[PDB]
Formats: sequence, C-alpha cells, structure tokens
Amino acid sequence: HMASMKKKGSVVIVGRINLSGDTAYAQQTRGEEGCQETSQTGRDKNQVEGEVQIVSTATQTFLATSINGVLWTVYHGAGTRTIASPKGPVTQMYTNVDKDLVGWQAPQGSRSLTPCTCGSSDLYLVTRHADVIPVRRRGDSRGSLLSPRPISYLKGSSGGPLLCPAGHAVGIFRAAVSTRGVAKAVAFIPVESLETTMR
Ligand SMILES: COc1ccc2nc(C)c(O[C@@H]3C[C@H]4C(=O)N[C@]5(C(=O)NS(=O)(=O)C6(C)CC6)C[C@H]5/C=C\CCCCC[C@H](NC(=O)OCC5(C(F)(F)F)CC5)C(=O)N4C3)nc2c1
Ligand SMILES: [Zn+2]
Repeated sequence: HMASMKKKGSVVIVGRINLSGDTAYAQQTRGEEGCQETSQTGRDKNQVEGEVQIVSTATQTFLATSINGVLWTVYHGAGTRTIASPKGPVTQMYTNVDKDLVGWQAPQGSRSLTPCTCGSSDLYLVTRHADVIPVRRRGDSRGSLLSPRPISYLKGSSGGPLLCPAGHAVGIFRAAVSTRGVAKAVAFIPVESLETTMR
C-alpha cells in the first residue's frame, strides 16, 4: 500500500551437518554479516553440499533437509519465504501450514536422502549440533528419545531428519514434547506425508 512497505528476506543457507564420514559435525559456511546481506538480495553464490543444511532468517535459525530433490523445512521457521540461490530468490514449491511443512527445489550441489521403505521403528534424529540421537518410533508422527535431555538441546533443529538404521529419511523434525523442560518425545512430519504433498 505504502512506498515504505518492506519485503521479508530470503532464507539463507549458513552451514551444514556433515554426515559423509565416520563423525557427524556441523560446518559453518556463512557468517552473520554475509547472511544478512544474502537474505536481502536473495543471491547466494556459495557452493552447497550435503543433505542437511543449516538455514537462517534475520530472526531464526533451524535446519533444512533434502529428500527426493526437494529441500524441506518447517513453516514455523520459514513461513512463506523464498530461499537465496545463485540466481536470486527461489519461491517455495510446497507450502502446507497444516503439516508445518515447506519445500523448495533442492540446491544445485546438494545430495538428497532416499525415502525410507524399511518399516523400522529404530530411528536417529540429527540435530544442528550434529548430535545423532536415538529415537524409538511410537506412532505415525511421534518418537521417544531413548535418552531424554533438556529441550535446549533440540532447539534450532526443526527441519532436521529422522533416519532409519540404513540412513534413509523417515521424517522431518517438527516439535518437541516436554515435561518440566525435558524432551521425552518428538513430533515429526513422516516422509510419506512429504511423498503425498509431492502429488
Ligand atoms: C506459524 O505457523 C505454524 C504452523 C504449524 C506449527 N506446528 C507446530 C507443532 C508448532 O510448534 C511450534 C514451533 C515448535 C518448535 O519449537 N519446533 C522445534 C524447533 O527447534 N524449532 S526452531 O528451529 O527452534 C524455530 C522456532 C526456529 C524455527 C523442534 C523444537 C525444539 C525444541 C522445543 C522448544 C520448546 C517448544 C515446544 C513445542 N512443542 C509443541 O508445540 O508440542 C505440541 C505437540 C507436538 F506433538 F509436539 F507437536 C502436541 C504436543 C515445539 O516444539 N514447537 C512450537 N508451530 C507451528 C506454527
Ligand atoms: Zn529405511
């Protein structure tokens, strides 16, 4: 309406969780200054690698996971925002507030996880600190931590994957179930729900 109205920035990839070796570890690929500038321009010329990205807006940081050629994350992190890319902002390909789910085309250079068809309930949650947390699946969209810990340790990991023993994607971490600040269970978007959304 006004000549003063501002536009929200793009989501920016600022790092990744490295899962390629024997040791999981977080890597930062962009610092806060370049992140702020890239959010405004939407132009990110940095090379993207791997499956799990660390992403940030001006106000939040969380994770994003490539499965089947789509970079997925949570709506409560990304809203309807574009993601920065070498050629400018990229509009979401999937948006579903009812699932807390959004998706963009996976970045050039990323690797995608394969959707799990194992039917296994022994899962592993990957956090933004590269902790690999055993989680027993307890329903279509819930799992229990085998070793509970304060919600602090899970904050910022929405958008991260739950994996099966074979390293396939089983879901996208959405929310934590807490008792007196201790995370006992997690909610996630099952990969079948992503596979449906893709149709
Ligand atoms: C606006 O449009 C939408 C549409 C759909 C939608 N859907 C949601 C389920 C939702 O929930 C909110 C965000 C999420 C969260 O914090 N997500 C992280 C995370 O890390 N975020 S993040 O990266 O820090 C951040 C904020 C940058 C992006 C993984 C958590 C980690 C720690 C928990 C912190 C305390 C919070 C504990 C809380 N618990 C819970 O609500 O339980 C409910 C429930 C459940 F089953 F769990 F769903 C019925 C029992 C929780 O987890 N919330 C609250 N907001 C929305 C909003
Ligand atoms: Zn599997």
